[PDB]
Amino acid sequence: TQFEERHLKFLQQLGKGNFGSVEMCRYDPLQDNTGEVVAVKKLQHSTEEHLRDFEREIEILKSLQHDNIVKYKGVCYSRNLKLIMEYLPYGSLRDYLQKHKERIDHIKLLQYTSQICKGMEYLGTKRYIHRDLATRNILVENENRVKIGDFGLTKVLPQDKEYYKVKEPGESPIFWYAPESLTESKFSVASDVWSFGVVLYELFTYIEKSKSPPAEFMRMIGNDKQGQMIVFHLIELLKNNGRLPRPDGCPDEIYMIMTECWNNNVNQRPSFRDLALRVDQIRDNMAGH
Ligand SMILES: CCn1c(C(=O)N(C2CC2)C2CC2)cc2c3c(ncn3C)c(Nc3nc(C)c(C)s3)nc21
Repeated sequence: TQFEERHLKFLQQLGKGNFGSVEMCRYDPLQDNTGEVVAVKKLQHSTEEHLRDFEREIEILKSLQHDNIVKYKGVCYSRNLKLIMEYLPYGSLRDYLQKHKERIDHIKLLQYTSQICKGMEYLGTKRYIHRDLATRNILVENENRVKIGDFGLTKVLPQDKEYYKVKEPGESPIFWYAPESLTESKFSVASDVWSFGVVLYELFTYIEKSKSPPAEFMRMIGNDKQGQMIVFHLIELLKNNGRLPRPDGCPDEIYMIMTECWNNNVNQRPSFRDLALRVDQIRDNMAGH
């Protein structure tokens, strides 16, 4: 669980977040090129508030053990703190889907969807709120397995409440946000369910650039909208039951799941356990199982 900086050989940059970056490394203590390849998350810019947040994120990941959650491997202290995770060779589900569009069918999208629901239900049992469900944050271990791959915005619910209020400074993923997250900064299992519906939408659009949630919402709101004005126009649109359209080729039963996740009434959104049952039932119908 304690990795020595000196044995961590840099291979490539994998991606960036707003404050955290991820790189591919080989942990080679024997310096004989037999060490395993790991993914290393570091703070792009070190500050004390970012350091405290990152220590909480490390503790959250360490506490999670599930097939559909990226594995915690350890830490690296140089504090230039680094989070060591297992390396997943197919990258983000966002990039994977976009390269294999023509080879990934609806039943395979539902296999991925089911795994996301199971990983999310597991978070819910620990009273953790992901706050950043998007296909860019899901990683592909193989053609049959996806995992929730980052927990940078994850919050633990207070003992006495079912929501957590936060307003993080600097650019939020508003087109994946539930209305109450936009208006009141309220994050809960139900706002994760709202974001899950957006992930389901993303999947069935096969990550078509023109069909992205920012592109569809900006179209509906007007491309002439300022910056702070976009949020207010998005709030109004959602309030008046403006929703993302049914993606091309999407079955009605799948779009129905999306629209039910997108209920303005927090209490009326399905649970992750019910989402998984519905998705598995549809998968079975499609397979004749
Ligand atoms: C997509 C690049 N990305 C990131 C990453 O940027 N995130 C954000 C916070 C910053 C995180 C997913 C949300 C994390 C990560 C990762 C990989 N394997 C294990 N982990 C943890 C992997 N593998 C890849 N393999 C290949 C061949 C790629 C290209 S990407 N790509 C990764």
